[PDB]
Amino acid sequence: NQIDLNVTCRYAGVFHVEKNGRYSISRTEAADLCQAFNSTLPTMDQMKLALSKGFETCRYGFIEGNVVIPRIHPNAICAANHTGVYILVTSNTSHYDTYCFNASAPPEEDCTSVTDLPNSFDGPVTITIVNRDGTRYSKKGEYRTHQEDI
Ligand SMILES: O=C(Nc1ccccc1)Nc1cccnc1
Repeated sequence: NQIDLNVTCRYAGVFHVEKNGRYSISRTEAADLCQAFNSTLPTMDQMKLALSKGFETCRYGFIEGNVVIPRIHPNAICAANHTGVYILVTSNTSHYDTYCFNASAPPEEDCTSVTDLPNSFDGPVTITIVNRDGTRYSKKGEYRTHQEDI
Protein backbone atom coordinates (compact mmCIF):
# COMPACT_ATOMS: atom_id res chain seq x y z
CA ASN A 1 0.00 0.00 0.00
CA GLN A 2 2.26 2.70 -1.38
CA ILE A 3 1.98 6.10 -3.00
CA ASP A 4 4.90 7.96 -4.60
CA LEU A 5 4.65 11.72 -4.76
CA ASN A 6 7.25 13.33 -7.02
CA VAL A 7 7.70 16.95 -6.06
CA THR A 8 9.62 19.91 -7.44
CA CYS A 9 11.35 23.07 -6.35
CA ARG A 10 9.00 25.65 -4.92
CA TYR A 11 8.76 29.01 -6.71
CA ALA A 12 7.07 31.66 -4.62
CA GLY A 13 5.58 28.73 -2.68
CA VAL A 14 4.18 26.91 -5.71
CA PHE A 15 5.30 23.40 -6.53
CA HIS A 16 4.22 20.49 -8.70
CA VAL A 17 3.23 17.04 -7.38
CA GLU A 18 2.92 13.99 -9.60
CA LYS A 19 1.41 10.86 -8.06
CA ASN A 20 2.71 7.43 -8.98
CA GLY A 21 4.44 8.64 -12.11
CA ARG A 22 1.15 9.04 -14.03
CA TYR A 23 -1.68 11.58 -14.35
CA SER A 24 -3.70 10.12 -11.50
CA ILE A 25 -5.07 12.81 -9.23
CA SER A 26 -8.68 13.98 -9.17
CA ARG A 27 -9.58 17.55 -8.23
CA THR A 28 -10.80 16.39 -4.78
CA GLU A 29 -7.68 14.35 -4.20
CA ALA A 30 -5.56 17.31 -5.27
CA ALA A 31 -6.99 19.58 -2.60
CA ASP A 32 -6.46 16.88 0.02
CA LEU A 33 -2.93 16.22 -1.19
CA CYS A 34 -1.96 19.89 -0.97
CA GLN A 35 -3.50 20.00 2.52
CA ALA A 36 -1.09 17.23 3.57
CA PHE A 37 1.74 19.66 2.66
CA ASN A 38 0.00 22.47 4.67
CA SER A 39 -0.69 23.88 1.22
CA THR A 40 -3.57 24.82 -1.02
CA LEU A 41 -4.27 24.66 -4.73
CA PRO A 42 -2.58 27.81 -6.11
CA THR A 43 -4.66 30.66 -7.36
CA MET A 44 -3.95 31.79 -10.92
CA ASP A 45 -2.24 34.89 -9.49
CA GLN A 46 -0.03 32.72 -7.25
CA MET A 47 0.87 30.52 -10.22
CA LYS A 48 1.64 33.56 -12.41
CA LEU A 49 4.00 34.87 -9.75
CA ALA A 50 5.69 31.46 -9.47
CA LEU A 51 6.12 31.39 -13.26
CA SER A 52 7.77 34.81 -13.10
CA LYS A 53 10.28 33.48 -10.56
CA GLY A 54 11.36 30.62 -12.85
CA PHE A 55 8.71 27.87 -12.51
CA GLU A 56 7.90 25.71 -15.48
CA THR A 57 6.81 22.13 -15.94
CA CYS A 58 5.74 19.93 -18.82
CA ARG A 59 2.74 18.44 -17.02
CA TYR A 60 -0.89 19.34 -16.59
CA GLY A 61 -1.90 19.97 -13.03
CA PHE A 62 -4.70 21.48 -11.03
CA ILE A 63 -4.69 24.95 -9.70
CA GLU A 64 -7.78 26.60 -8.19
CA GLY A 65 -10.32 26.68 -11.03
CA ASN A 66 -8.24 25.32 -13.89
CA VAL A 67 -5.76 22.74 -15.10
CA VAL A 68 -2.55 24.36 -16.31
CA ILE A 69 1.03 24.05 -17.40
CA PRO A 70 3.40 26.94 -16.48
CA ARG A 71 5.79 27.50 -19.38
CA ILE A 72 8.82 29.71 -19.71
CA HIS A 73 10.61 28.25 -22.73
CA PRO A 74 8.63 27.29 -25.84
CA ASN A 75 8.75 23.53 -26.35
CA ALA A 76 6.60 21.86 -29.03
CA ILE A 77 5.74 18.93 -26.74
CA CYS A 78 4.88 21.06 -23.68
CA ALA A 79 1.63 23.03 -23.87
CA ALA A 80 1.77 23.19 -27.67
CA ASN A 81 4.81 25.54 -27.68
CA HIS A 82 3.05 28.19 -25.57
CA THR A 83 4.59 30.33 -22.87
CA GLY A 84 2.92 31.70 -19.77
CA VAL A 85 0.40 29.84 -17.64
CA TYR A 86 -1.08 27.60 -20.32
CA ILE A 87 -4.67 26.71 -19.54
CA LEU A 88 -6.09 23.37 -20.62
CA VAL A 89 -9.33 24.09 -22.47
CA THR A 90 -10.57 20.82 -23.93
CA SER A 91 -10.12 17.39 -22.43
CA ASN A 92 -12.28 14.33 -22.09
CA THR A 93 -10.63 13.28 -18.83
CA SER A 94 -10.50 14.29 -15.18
CA HIS A 95 -7.17 13.14 -13.68
CA TYR A 96 -4.02 15.20 -13.75
CA ASP A 97 -1.08 16.07 -11.53
CA THR A 98 -1.50 18.93 -9.06
CA TYR A 99 0.16 22.11 -8.13
CA CYS A 100 0.26 23.18 -4.48
CA PHE A 101 1.03 26.47 -2.76
CA ASN A 102 2.79 26.74 0.60
CA ALA A 103 2.59 30.32 1.91
CA SER A 104 5.49 29.65 4.31
CA ALA A 105 7.94 28.70 1.57
CA PRO A 106 10.59 31.19 0.40
CA PRO A 107 9.51 34.05 -1.86
CA GLU A 108 11.51 33.12 -4.93
CA GLU A 109 13.21 29.93 -6.17
CA ASP A 110 13.53 27.26 -3.52
CA CYS A 111 15.22 24.23 -5.00
CA THR A 112 15.96 22.56 -1.73
CA SER A 113 14.35 19.16 -1.29
CA VAL A 114 11.13 18.34 0.50
CA THR A 115 11.85 16.35 3.66
CA ASP A 116 8.44 16.06 5.33
CA LEU A 117 4.71 15.63 4.75
CA PRO A 118 3.66 17.70 7.74
CA ASN A 119 -0.08 17.42 7.69
CA SER A 120 -0.80 13.88 6.61
CA PHE A 121 -3.13 12.03 8.87
CA ASP A 122 -3.01 8.60 10.44
CA GLY A 123 -3.46 5.81 7.91
CA PRO A 124 -2.10 2.67 6.37
CA VAL A 125 -0.32 3.92 3.23
CA THR A 126 3.44 4.24 2.88
CA ILE A 127 3.67 7.67 1.28
CA THR A 128 7.02 8.48 -0.27
CA ILE A 129 7.99 11.97 -1.26
CA VAL A 130 10.42 11.70 -4.17
CA ASN A 131 12.52 14.76 -4.96
CA ARG A 132 13.90 15.49 -8.40
CA ASP A 133 17.39 14.76 -7.02
CA GLY A 134 16.07 11.33 -5.96
CA THR A 135 16.15 12.00 -2.22
CA ARG A 136 13.18 10.49 -0.46
CA TYR A 137 11.12 10.92 2.65
CA SER A 138 8.59 8.25 3.59
CA LYS A 139 5.90 8.07 6.20
CA LYS A 140 2.92 5.91 6.95
CA GLY A 141 -0.36 7.79 6.70
CA GLU A 142 -3.17 8.93 4.54
CA TYR A 143 -4.26 12.24 3.01
CA ARG A 144 -7.39 11.29 0.99
CA THR A 145 -10.66 12.27 2.62
CA HIS A 146 -12.98 11.21 -0.28
CA GLN A 147 -13.59 7.45 -0.56
CA GLU A 148 -13.92 7.63 -4.38
CA ASP A 149 -10.26 8.75 -4.54
CA ILE A 150 -9.03 5.61 -2.72
O1 LIG B 1 6.28 23.26 5.45
C1 LIG B 1 6.71 22.18 5.62
N1 LIG B 1 6.97 21.66 6.96
C2 LIG B 1 6.76 22.39 8.19
C3 LIG B 1 5.50 22.89 8.51
C4 LIG B 1 5.31 23.59 9.69
C5 LIG B 1 6.36 23.77 10.57
C6 LIG B 1 7.61 23.26 10.26
C7 LIG B 1 7.81 22.57 9.08
N2 LIG B 1 6.99 21.32 4.48
C8 LIG B 1 6.77 21.73 3.09
C9 LIG B 1 5.47 21.81 2.59
C10 LIG B 1 5.27 22.20 1.27
C11 LIG B 1 6.37 22.51 0.47
N3 LIG B 1 7.58 22.41 0.96
C12 LIG B 1 7.81 22.04 2.22
